[PDB]
Amino acid sequence: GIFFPALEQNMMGAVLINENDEVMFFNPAAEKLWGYKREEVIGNNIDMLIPRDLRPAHPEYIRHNREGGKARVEGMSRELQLEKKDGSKIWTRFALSKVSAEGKVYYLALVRDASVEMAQKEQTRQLIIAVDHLDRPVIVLDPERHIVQCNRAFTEMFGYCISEASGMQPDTLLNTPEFPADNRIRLQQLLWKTARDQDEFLLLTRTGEKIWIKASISPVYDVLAHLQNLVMTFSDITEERQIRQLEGNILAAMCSSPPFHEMGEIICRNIESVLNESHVSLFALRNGMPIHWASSSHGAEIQNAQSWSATIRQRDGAPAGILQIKTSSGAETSAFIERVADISQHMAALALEQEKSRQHIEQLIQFDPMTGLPNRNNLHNYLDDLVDKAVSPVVYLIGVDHIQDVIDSLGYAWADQALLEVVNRFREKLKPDQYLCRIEGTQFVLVSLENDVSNITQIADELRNVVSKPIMIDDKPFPLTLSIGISYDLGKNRDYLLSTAHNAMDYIRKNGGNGWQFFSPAMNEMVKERLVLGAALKEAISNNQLKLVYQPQIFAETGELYGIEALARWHDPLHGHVPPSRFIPLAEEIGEIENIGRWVIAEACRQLAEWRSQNIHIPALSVNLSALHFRSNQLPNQVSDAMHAWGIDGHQLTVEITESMMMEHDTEIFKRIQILRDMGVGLSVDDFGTGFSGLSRLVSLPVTEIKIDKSFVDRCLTEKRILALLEAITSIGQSLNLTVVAEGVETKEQFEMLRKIHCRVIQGYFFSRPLPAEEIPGWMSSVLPLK
Amino acid sequence: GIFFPALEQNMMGAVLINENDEVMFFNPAAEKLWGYKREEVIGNNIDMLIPRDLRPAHPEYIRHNREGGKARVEGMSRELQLEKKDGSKIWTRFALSKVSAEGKVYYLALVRDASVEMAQKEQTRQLIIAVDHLDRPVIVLDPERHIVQCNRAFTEMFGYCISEASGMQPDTLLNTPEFPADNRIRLQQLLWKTARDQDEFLLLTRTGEKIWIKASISPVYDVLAHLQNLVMTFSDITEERQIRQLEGNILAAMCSSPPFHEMGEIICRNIESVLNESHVSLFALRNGMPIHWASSSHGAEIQNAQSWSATIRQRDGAPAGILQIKTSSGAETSAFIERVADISQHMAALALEQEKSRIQFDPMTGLPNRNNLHNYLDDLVDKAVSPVVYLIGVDHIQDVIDSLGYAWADQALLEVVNRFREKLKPDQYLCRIEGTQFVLVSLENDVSNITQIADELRNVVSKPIMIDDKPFPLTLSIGISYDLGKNRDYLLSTAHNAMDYIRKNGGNGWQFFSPAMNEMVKERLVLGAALKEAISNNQLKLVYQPQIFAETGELYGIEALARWHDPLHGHVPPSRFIPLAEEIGEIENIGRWVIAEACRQLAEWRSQNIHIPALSVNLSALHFRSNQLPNQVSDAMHAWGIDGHQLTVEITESMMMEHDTEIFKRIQILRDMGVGLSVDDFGTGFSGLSRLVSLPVTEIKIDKSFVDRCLTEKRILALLEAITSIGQSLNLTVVAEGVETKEQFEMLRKIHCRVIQGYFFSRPLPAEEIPGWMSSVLPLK
Ligand code: HEM
Ligand code: HEM
Repeated sequence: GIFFPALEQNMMGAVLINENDEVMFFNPAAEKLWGYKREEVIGNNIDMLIPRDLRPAHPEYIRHNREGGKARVEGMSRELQLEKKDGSKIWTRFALSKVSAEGKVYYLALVRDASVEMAQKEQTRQLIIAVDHLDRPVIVLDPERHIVQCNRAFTEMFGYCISEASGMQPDTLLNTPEFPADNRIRLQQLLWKTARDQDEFLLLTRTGEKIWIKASISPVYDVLAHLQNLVMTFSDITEERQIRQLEGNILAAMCSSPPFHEMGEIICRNIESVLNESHVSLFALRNGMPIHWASSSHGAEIQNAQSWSATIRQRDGAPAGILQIKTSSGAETSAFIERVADISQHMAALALEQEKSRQHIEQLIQFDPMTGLPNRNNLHNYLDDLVDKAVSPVVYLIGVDHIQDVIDSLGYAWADQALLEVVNRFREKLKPDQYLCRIEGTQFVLVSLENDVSNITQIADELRNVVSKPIMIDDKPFPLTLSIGISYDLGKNRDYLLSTAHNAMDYIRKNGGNGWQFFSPAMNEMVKERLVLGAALKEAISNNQLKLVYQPQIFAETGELYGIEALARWHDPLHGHVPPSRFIPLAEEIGEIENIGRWVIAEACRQLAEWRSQNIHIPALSVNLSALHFRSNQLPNQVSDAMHAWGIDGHQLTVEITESMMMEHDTEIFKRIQILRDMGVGLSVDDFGTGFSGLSRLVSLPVTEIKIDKSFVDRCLTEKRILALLEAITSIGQSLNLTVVAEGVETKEQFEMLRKIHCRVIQGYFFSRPLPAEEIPGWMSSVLPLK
Repeated sequence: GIFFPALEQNMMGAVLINENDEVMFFNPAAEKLWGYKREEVIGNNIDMLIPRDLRPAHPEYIRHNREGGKARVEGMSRELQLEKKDGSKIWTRFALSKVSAEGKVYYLALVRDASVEMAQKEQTRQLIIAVDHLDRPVIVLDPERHIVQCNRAFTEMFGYCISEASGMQPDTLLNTPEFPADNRIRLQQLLWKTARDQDEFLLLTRTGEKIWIKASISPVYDVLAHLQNLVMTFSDITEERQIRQLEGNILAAMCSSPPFHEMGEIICRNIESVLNESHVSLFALRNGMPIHWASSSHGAEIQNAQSWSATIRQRDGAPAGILQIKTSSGAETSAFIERVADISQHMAALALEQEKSRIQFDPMTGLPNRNNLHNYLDDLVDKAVSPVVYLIGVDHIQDVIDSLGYAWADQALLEVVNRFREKLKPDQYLCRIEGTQFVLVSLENDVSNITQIADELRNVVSKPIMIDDKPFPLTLSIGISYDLGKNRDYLLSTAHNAMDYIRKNGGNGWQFFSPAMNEMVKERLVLGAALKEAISNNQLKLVYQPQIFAETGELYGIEALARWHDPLHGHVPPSRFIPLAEEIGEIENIGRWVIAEACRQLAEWRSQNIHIPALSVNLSALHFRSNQLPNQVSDAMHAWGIDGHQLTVEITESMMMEHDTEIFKRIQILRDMGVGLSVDDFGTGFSGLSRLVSLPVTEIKIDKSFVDRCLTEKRILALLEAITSIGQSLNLTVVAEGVETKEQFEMLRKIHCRVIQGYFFSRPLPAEEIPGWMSSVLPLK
């Protein structure tokens, strides 16, 4: 038969199944398909050829095509996935037909492997999903200029599916508005133009409103240089204009640099304004976490809404935030979603970087633009550094009182003018170790490492006196007042210190101000007791209840007495004995040093006079003016008044200075001490001064004595070099005819040392502890010459 | 057999042709296809079925297949347009197979009604056509994140294509720079996002080019809601990032709110970066007419120049300025040019709006501000002070600015000010005028002090200004202005003029404005170099001054003073060139040389007359430094035959116990070597006296300042008496310098000064004739 060779040598797999669905034939094309050999399946049910997972459903097809023939249909051709003997489920073209071989109900199947063309179709699928995700809408036309094929982009842009857009004139599909009439003519011209061209038209949507499109026709020829295809493409000009203006406006608002959440708010406002029927909410990255940053007030739920993602990223690296927008389907094309998303995302990156930059700028702004004092950030840094150093500072909060009333009356033009000299006065009395800051408004924070109560009271008093002179503006007095809250405790944090200071400040201010106060006692009792001491001391000086002690000093080699040096002393009926080392600083603090000096010199004169009444007794008497902080305003009158009201021959009494008060500074005490010298008072010192100028000054008004200090004498045994220093000092003494005194001598050993070093007088316990004022006439004649 | 119905009754169109191309079989499906009858087609030429327009060549194709073999291809399949008997033409798929009967050559053609094939071929066309028409790269990724799709846009913009890129991960396919901003991780995860996402990358072409791209990935799920593919679009954001950089940077500028002109210049520079080899001009509407705002520093001629212009308008649409660009033809695309133009337009409009919208202390570092500087200079002018003004501009800041923005340009300036403060002297008024410019006002005017200050300030910034491990090297331009009687504004203007000159010339340097003193400093540097050469060729000398006891008139010792003579400059005294030595940094060498020569001449004098008692070198007047005492005394004494105990040295108390004190132990070891000392003041109280008597000084040198005026000032007469007495009390020798007259000599012999020196006995004598004087007139009793 002619059919035998044609059927045998064929490239399409042919199979036949009987009415019972059993196979009886195979060909090399079928063997290339599936993989089974002919003999493996000849005369067997089709089931094994059927896919293993499809066999359960195949009997349904068998019944449908055998009991009713699928409503009397012989067969058909379509695509099907074939499982090759290797197990691969390849795609192929199958065909079925009904055949009456042997007069029975047989079925003939044809198969052709279609893997390559299936792959081509898959490539089509990928590119079409891309075309859907292909920003600007595009459509294709045959030379007859009828839309043959389109995309999801054009479908979104003009509400026309491919089923609606197949094979018709582009305008007929896109019913254009009649006004103006030239729209149709121009679009037909561009439609049948064979060269690439672009123009502007005024199309009308499926659903309504006019739009102005920028239509673009372009050609594509073939190998034979004939029109093969055309592309008509466009996306927009109207919403593109909208978004260009949107970006302009959002840039303008962002340039206005509004706060972080307000920036989010403006972004939301504009994004809603354009893509209405949508919700917007941005997340900022803080501590690496997504925090709700902004959200539009239009949070009403909208049916059929799709979320759309975007990542706000800074100049480099990980995300800085998450942008996401939910939009109602059909509001605008997916391409326009992508477009607005890009602009919003990058604009948000700019906004967040702006926020971070302003954060850093504010952090680095730790100073003041008006006064110039370091500001609260610097103060916190400084206190934290002090705590780390483990040094306990004392924080003073100084608050101005009258400045608010000044603002209320005359205004800031006077308030700031007052604060200028307020801070100037602060800085004038500032000290090298101190640290000043301006936390806020009319409040200041002063910091010092001094922890003594006696020093704290002094610093507070200086600060309080800063306003001792009322502020003068245009000859108008302004008596401002200061409320001072101090705090100092061990182990507390800067936060506690500041809070406590502020509370103390408010308490004292509301109490009346013009004053200072410690933390709540705490040590306010330690201050009350010291105030008690001060009041008692003032009363004591007024009543003249003090005691003056006396201390002989004797020549080292003769044993004869050279003189006596006096020392102030105070015995209290209540508190008992209190030393100068404590009540002289207290005298300075309570402003009684002038008085104590007066009294000590007076009593010295009393004793000298009464003793001369008896006999020559005292050759010379010494009183330590330096140890009593004797100021410039005291010397001439305070000495001469007594020296003359009673009878003292000048050379009888002597005074002592520490050479620091002697350096010129601004007192020029030189003249006062010269007057004392003229009266005949001996001059005693402890050092020679800065250099040649110092020595020349010392010799110019020739001083009489030079007093080696106990600090040197006691450590003489420790250090031989100090012995050399003393040798030099005594040698200079002999050179200039200066009497060299030594203080704090204690034992026979130091006495022998000074003997060999030619000290020429000794004062200290080793010969007599300072004996009370009345034993002197007995001790002198009963112990001298203490040879 | 079933072989017959399998074809005869088959609904699949199949035809057979023999060696003569005669149709031997024609199925009813073939009848349905063509329109012929089986009895009419059987035994006839295949051409009858072949389309008439194609029939003539069909026999030729059959003959070629029969004769040439064509590699014995078994079969093939493709589509073609069929022509029916009635004349109607239709499109049909088909396939050919080679069959043989009776040992001859036969051909079998099978036909399919191409409906899905036709539609899908039409589509494939339309789709490739559409994508190609558009010029946006796009690719597709399988679930394994492997590219399985490309387009002409992707291949042209990336070089790669499916032929090479098929089935390979995007990161590997996409070369990237060496972690410039750690974008490797960005690419890696973006290629792993499980939802539609988008960011930006830098990728390098096959040639390698840092081009910027906007990756937007979008997932597409199958019908059953499973991730099927990931379609990604690379938008060419080279231009778009130009837009970005433009805004971002100028927005940052706007936030920093610089001067109007500075904003304009920022715009100029970055727009120029955007448009290569272009020119930019900016005008603004002032007083109702366009007046210059700014312009690009570039002003050279442009070949094939193209001019574009735009009117900057406010929100209301009214004009606000005129921007213009000149670009070289072919350098930039028109689309790019227009985009940069309009973005610049609107952004700069916002900048102008910010300008329209827009206290005696710097709120950032802590220096005064221009108002305070003006007040300070005014308060100096009213007192008639002629302040020397150093206007310091910190150059290379632009790298800091572009790297970390104005917020950190502030940090850089903070570091600059912090480094400057540590050296700022008292009586020096440092303020910050604006941005990157500081004003240091000083009172001292002597040119030597001015130059020293300038050098110190330039040096203190020697070390890089490190910020967050990014040591930006910043440089200093120091304009100097100074002129008697000139006001604050002129001083500032001229200082800025000199600063502008040195900045444009390169910076990292300092410059006077006034040319007279500008050449004066040049001559001063000439003198410095001359002395530098002179010391190196060691042409110097040392004049001596014998000094004698006041009792026997016998020689006590000889001083050694430096000297330098040049044929060009003539005599240049030490009093003048020693500070020049300080400036040039050769004081150490001068000290070395004076020491060496004193020792050598001592040895030479030993070789004939060893009687030379002692030699004294005035280190205090020579500005000796801390670390040179021990070495360059010991070296000289050992090298020469001098005994060390023969020469002494002189040092003042300030240098004795200030500027640290390791100098103290160095003088300890010097005394250990045994060199006698000679002190000036032994000041600073009892501690000073302790040092004095602990390090045997062996002599005290009363200077001319005191020796003179002795007959007049009673206070200094008393000082002299006291100090002579102190020396006599110790075992110290007292020296009186600069005695000039017989009455002064008589007074000094009264106060018992031991050794006298000065012109009253001997003007200094050169290296020779010292022996003549010493041997002729020694006992000048
Ligand atoms: C890889 C092997 C096979 C697969 C994947 C497969 C799959 C299918 C499926 C899913 C259907 C339902 C309708 C359609 O998709 O066309 C069908 C229909 C059918 N199948 Fe199969 N089948 C295979 C093998 C066969 C063979 C070789 C025959 C031989 C007769 C057969 C007999 C039938 C019949 C008679 C129908 C009725 C279809 C109609 O009348 O339109 N099956 N097949
Ligand atoms: C509408 C009907 C047909 C058309 C338009 C057509 C067209 C062509 C053309 C143009 C070629 C040249 C090779 C090529 O273009 O790839 C060709 C090849 C060939 N055709 Fe056809 N043909 C038709 C029907 C048939 C039929 C029914 C047969 C029966 C055997 C046949 C046998 C052949 C053979 C043997 C070749 C040689 C292939 C080769 O050498 O590569 N043609 N055909």
